[PDB]
Amino acid sequence: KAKSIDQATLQLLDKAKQDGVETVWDRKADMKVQCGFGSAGVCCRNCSMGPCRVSPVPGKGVERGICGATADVIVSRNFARMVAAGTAAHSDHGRSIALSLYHTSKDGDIKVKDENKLKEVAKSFNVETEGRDIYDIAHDVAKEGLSNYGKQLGEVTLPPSLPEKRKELWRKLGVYPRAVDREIAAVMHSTHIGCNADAEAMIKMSMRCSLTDGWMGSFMGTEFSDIMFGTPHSIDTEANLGVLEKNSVNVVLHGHEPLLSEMVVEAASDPELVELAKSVGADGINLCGMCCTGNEVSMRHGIKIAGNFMQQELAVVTGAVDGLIVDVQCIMPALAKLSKSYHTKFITTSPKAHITDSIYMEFDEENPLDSAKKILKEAILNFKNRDQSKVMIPELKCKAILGYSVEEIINKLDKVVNTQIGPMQTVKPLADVLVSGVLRGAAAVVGCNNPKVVQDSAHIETIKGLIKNDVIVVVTGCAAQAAAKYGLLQKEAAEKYAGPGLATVCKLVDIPPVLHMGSCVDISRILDLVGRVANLLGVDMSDLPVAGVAPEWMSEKAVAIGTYVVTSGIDTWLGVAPPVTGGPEVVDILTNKMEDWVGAKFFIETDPHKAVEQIVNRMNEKRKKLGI
Amino acid sequence: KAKSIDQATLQLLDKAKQDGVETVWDRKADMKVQCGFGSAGVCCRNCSMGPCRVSPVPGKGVERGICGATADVIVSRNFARMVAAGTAAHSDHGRSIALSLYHTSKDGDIKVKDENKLKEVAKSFNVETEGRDIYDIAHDVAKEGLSNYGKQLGEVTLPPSLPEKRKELWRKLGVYPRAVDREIAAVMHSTHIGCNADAEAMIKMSMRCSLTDGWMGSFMGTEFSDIMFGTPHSIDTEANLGVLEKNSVNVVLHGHEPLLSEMVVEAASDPELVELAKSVGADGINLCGMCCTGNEVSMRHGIKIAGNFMQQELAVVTGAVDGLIVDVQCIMPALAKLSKSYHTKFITTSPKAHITDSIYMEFDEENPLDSAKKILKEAILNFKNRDQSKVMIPELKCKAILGYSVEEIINKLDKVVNTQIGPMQTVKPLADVLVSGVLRGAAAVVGCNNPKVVQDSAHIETIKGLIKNDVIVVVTGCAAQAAAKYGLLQKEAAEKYAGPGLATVCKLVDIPPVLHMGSCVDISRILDLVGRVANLLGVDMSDLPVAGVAPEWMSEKAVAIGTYVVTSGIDTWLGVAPPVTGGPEVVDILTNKMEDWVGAKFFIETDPHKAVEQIVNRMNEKRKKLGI
Ligand code: SF4
Ligand code: SF4
Ligand code: SF4
Repeated sequence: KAKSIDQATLQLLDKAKQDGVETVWDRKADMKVQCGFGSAGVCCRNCSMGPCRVSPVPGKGVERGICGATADVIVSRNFARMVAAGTAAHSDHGRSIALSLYHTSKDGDIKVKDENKLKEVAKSFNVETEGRDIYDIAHDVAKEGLSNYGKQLGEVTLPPSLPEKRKELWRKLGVYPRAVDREIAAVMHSTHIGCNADAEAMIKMSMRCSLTDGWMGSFMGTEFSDIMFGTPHSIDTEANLGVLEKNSVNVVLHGHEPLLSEMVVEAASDPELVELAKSVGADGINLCGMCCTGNEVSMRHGIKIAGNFMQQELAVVTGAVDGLIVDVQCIMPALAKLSKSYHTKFITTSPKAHITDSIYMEFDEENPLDSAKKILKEAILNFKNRDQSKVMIPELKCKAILGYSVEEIINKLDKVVNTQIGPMQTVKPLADVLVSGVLRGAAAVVGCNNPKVVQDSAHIETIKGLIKNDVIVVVTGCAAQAAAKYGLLQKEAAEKYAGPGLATVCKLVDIPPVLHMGSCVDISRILDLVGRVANLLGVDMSDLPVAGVAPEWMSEKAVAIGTYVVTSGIDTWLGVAPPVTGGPEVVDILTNKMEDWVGAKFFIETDPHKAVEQIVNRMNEKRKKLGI
Repeated sequence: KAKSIDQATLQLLDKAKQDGVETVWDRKADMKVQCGFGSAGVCCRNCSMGPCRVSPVPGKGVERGICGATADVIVSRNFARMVAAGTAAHSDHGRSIALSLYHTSKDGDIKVKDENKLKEVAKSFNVETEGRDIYDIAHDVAKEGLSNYGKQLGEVTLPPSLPEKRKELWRKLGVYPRAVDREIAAVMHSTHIGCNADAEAMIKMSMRCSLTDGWMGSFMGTEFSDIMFGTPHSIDTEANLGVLEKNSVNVVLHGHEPLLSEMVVEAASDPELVELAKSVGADGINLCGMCCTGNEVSMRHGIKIAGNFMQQELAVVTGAVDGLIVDVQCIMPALAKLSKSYHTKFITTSPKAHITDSIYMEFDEENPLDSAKKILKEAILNFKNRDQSKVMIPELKCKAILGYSVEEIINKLDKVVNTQIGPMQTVKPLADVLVSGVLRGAAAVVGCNNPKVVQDSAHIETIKGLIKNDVIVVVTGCAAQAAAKYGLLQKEAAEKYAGPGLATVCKLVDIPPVLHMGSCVDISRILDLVGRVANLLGVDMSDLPVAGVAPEWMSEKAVAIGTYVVTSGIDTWLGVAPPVTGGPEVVDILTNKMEDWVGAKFFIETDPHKAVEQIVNRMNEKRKKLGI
């Protein structure tokens, strides 16, 4: 089968074959037929009595592990641990952001750039703002956010966009969230040998844990990032590997933590570093981003996006990356080995993400700007080691428009508001187009790449099908970057791919049919948007014609995201089967019984066209339930 | 191979074969040859690009996972997740204890029974005590303990017995602990795909996480349990399955959390329940404990111990267990199936541990005594369903002495203190016998059973070898219960098994050669003891001739325990190989490089006699280093 639908990706794969280096596709081929027990989730290693593998087919073979655990128990515990790991990644990101907020000052490297957003957040956290210094408010807000992570007494703080009905449903179900780290610890405790051996209770614990990601960790990370670095607005950028410059220093920012990439962007305008780039024979400094850190700097500053997850290696294969600076998460360790075949300096910066044989330059949060400057200086000085005979940058780049935060979307919707009617600054125009049926619904396309799927194929096919069916699409993460590379993040795309209702809406509001809402933590924005719509219509989020899709997901973070999206009341389609087919009870809970609990459920569909059809049918069913 | 060295265990295995019921041994046999990849730790399932298996033999076969992770990376992440799971189990136990402390009242079900212990703990937590109400002090202490779990700013609180040198070494190494749930979340975050791919850093993160178990979670759980339920003192009890009564109601308490078992013990003396037991035709109520909850109620009240981990099923096989009340952890789910073959009521009580097809009676912490009375009444009423023709109780039980908390040990040591010299109430006599060489050292024997080892064989052989070599032995958990069943927890055992120096010490102090220090969380007591000795000698804990042994461990909790014991500076022998042989770098870190970091290291030895020899040699070389 084809490795990708992206032509630049294919050219660089040919180059990597010529250079004798191996990619993620080569390692996937080397893995051959993957273990059936692990693929079905019926393998357990939770204690040293094991490893235990039970039959994925009930009634045949070994039925129980040594402790007596059934296939359903093993599957449910494995699924819960995936959710806990994803929640941990997102919560650690949000915790770093909250600590950065706590360390803001007027004359420091980290300031408050959006005071209005900070005051609204302070209102949401019961922090007084009138007649107060802005940094005192910021510190109080950071304290409340940090308490959300580890409070042992009392209730956590949740955003006002979350409907009261959803909160009450969670409380009745027993999944109402506690402090984030406490829920992660609870999930890890209940999967220990000889604890929870009941699939339904295990799934409910995992949902409870995922809620602390969706509504607390990711939400606080996003809102505090907006406070410190600015709320995203409509902004132009370029996407795909063609953004690399042969005649300039190329600095590629990979990872998820935004403070480092923000400081690197600021350092790139330093006169001394620009002069140094000129002195090593380069035209200038060309910052490019990848994955979620690329999404953040692109949403807030228009930094060009070099590529998504499965392109990271190919970025090095060009031979033009002088410095690859990585913080945490979704950083293929093979990059270190790959960097030996080129001049590239592979720089790790976080104590959480040491990588063997990489150059470690710890990013100092006490002096973020100076630390970013020294890291960037190492990248710039590496330009002298460039071998221009090994350089091949495909001439394939695509224009994209992004920056669609909830605030930006509301500002855009204000155009189609009659002044004599109003109100202004609400999601009411979006609610109106959804209720009238001009738009059939809204769908979030999120997730990673996965060698099991032709890279970016499922993302593009799902998005095109949805917008052709007058479903407005919001995108995050690597799916958003696939849309950017393909050319869907363009106003012209409305008349090229969208159906009649969505084309009319795009023309009236002057937006692309596909709205890039940011990184994987920025999925919280999607929740926020949906919540607002629900609160405007006086219904729960499970009554709306909305859906989420993860066509090509790979990470534990994706599992946690899908779990909290379903738990919030939004049906989720998974384009890659999770390792649960071995447990019939777990499959039945996730795809059938979940609808009785939270009004939504998982859909597993590896065919994107069938997924689009199912999404449209489900949205029409919910519309008929709602009367619209 | 023999299944056990215990004769009562063998008789009940014959009965289980005659009854056509499966045991843990039968399921272990059914599992046959366990997966080599999982056994070596070279299998990874951390993302849905996998499952990935790399060769346990370097230089052959597949070398890297799909993301590029090496065998060392996969092994180190798997080990770190085991540590995180064990830390989560212990920390959740301690968190429940702290919450119970927070709800103590003068006229409530949960009171303060050891005010002196509470005042000393309050001193350790910087809580004022002079001229204050005892329950105000208790609530402040509980608040400080709870803050240890989830504080995001500042430093955690550690017991005064921990040497300053050990803390400084931890700070220099980068493993100084943070809040417990924060460290669990950090480990889970760094094992996520594309985060940490460096074995040394991964092992250091796991050590940092395990410290929050050893010195914060388990320590606080133990000390708060002492405050609420009484400090253990020397007390007599009986051990092994013979403690069951044919003519009495048999109520078996299995699990770890002590509040439920304490309330059940209190409810058993209720006049209405005793009258009900008489009216259902029984002579009375016979409470028996298993595993750690049995250890707690036995340490504090002399409740008879029915058996350790791999005996739990056999307790039901007798046909005499009218009620089996379980809370969390090390509860084989197969019990639910097994109790169908008998009249036994298998009662789950904790929302953390639901077991399918068991009778769920949620233990209400708000009204603990009434809830315990209701559960106990269900067990008593089940006596009418006893089938006395199916009853077979082995006439095999053994006298044991336990209750050796640090306070009790100090009280015993006061006997050999010359009044004209002093001081009293210190560990000084123990330090003196260790320094003089009358005792060669002290060894902690802890851990579970494991079907991979003849049950209780390794525990007994290791303990007998150590005490024969004049090494005083402290025991916890299932190892302590194996010693109890065998008969080592007896004063007579001193003249039957101990060497000359240990026999003299036992005669002078009037103690058994093997000291039962309580449950698995009570391993913190061992730490406390060692710390005191170190603080009395002005040395670090790694300079002492001390060791820990886990001859037959199975649980993730055991992994976390061994990790924090080694990190504290105490060499640890493992009688069951952990899944790390696939990663040569991880093996080298755990067994060789750890000594450079923390002055102690792991020893993997499956032969108990060889383990005793190695322990004696290591203790002698540490003595020669210390000059004693
Ligand atoms: S999933 Fe289990 S059975 Fe399959 S290779 Fe991995 S450890 Fe072995
Ligand atoms: S927890 Fe149970 S099923 Fe899992 S490895 Fe241990 S004995 Fe086997
Ligand atoms: S994290 Fe890497 S090694 Fe582990 S399953 Fe995913 S791709 Fe394979």
